[PDB]
Amino acid sequence: EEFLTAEEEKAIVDAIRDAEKNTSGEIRVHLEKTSEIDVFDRAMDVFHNLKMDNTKLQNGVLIYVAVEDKTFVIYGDKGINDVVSDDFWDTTRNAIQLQFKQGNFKQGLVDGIEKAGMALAKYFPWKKDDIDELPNTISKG
Ligand SMILES: [Ca+2]
Ligand SMILES: [Ca+2]
Repeated sequence: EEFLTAEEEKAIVDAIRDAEKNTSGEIRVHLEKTSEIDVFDRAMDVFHNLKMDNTKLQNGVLIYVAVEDKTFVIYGDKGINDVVSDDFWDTTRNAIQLQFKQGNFKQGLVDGIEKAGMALAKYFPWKKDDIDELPNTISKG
């Protein structure tokens, strides 16, 4: 609950809104204290439980963070995985890690969100009648 201040949370939600003007992809952040040994499986469960599969193009992506460990997973839906190459999320991960290793938690998420919108834009361009399919709220567990 104290992971982020209200001002930091506002900056993150504003970064999602800006990223979603560059792509039809949908982005959410989920924060929790501790993860499971298989972090990918935990992020997949959270993605499901947040109903992030409810996008026309199956292009939702969850940035899952385990705050006590400062570890994270970028989990994209099937629409993304069917078209992108193996290095797709590298710039997003690097942008988050660069800031997390310096203790800049808010900035890591903002920078990752911005990078993710630009990466998704390559395969999922924003369209005039875009729908905001998933809430931009930070999910807390
Ligand atoms: Ca949208
Ligand atoms: Ca959204």
